[PDB]
This record gives sequence, structure tokens and C-alpha cells, in this order.
Amino acid sequence: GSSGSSGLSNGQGSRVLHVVQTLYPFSSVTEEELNFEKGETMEVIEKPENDPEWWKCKNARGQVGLVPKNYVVVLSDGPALHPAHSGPSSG
Repeated sequence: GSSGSSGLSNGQGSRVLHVVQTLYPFSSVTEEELNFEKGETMEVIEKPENDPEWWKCKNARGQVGLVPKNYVVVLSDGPALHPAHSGPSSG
């Protein structure tokens, strides 16, 4: 079963607002909600007004949905836009 790819792309009015990480694993059944695991990196594409407790992000699967902010956390602001290194974290 050979696999292949053409190169489909979309055009939405949104960009990488802020990079957030998932502290706890949250998996939904519907498409509305996002699906990820513990220790997943995403990017805030849009934030809903009506539901401020929820944020719009895109997982690795390239799918967007409503993810609970109380579960994620903002690490940096912008895709390597501001001058800031990971940290003195021991290697």
C-alpha cells in the first residue's frame, strides 16, 4: 500500500498568535473540540468572544477546534518574533 500526496492547501484569515502547550491530555469526540495529548504544542489562530474560556488552536493534524485554556498555557508571543531564548535550562 504505497502512500502519496499532491499538495492541498487552504486560505484562512488567521496566523500564529501565541504558542501554547498542553499540560493535561484532552480528547474529544466531535470535530468542534480539539484533540491532543499530554505535552502537545499548538498555536493560537483565533480566540472566540462568546466563549472566552475556550481558544481556537490547530494541532499537528492541522485541525482547528475549541480547546480549554485552563488546560493549556502561553509560552511565547509570536513565531520567534521577540528576542528570547528557551532558557538556562540544564542540558
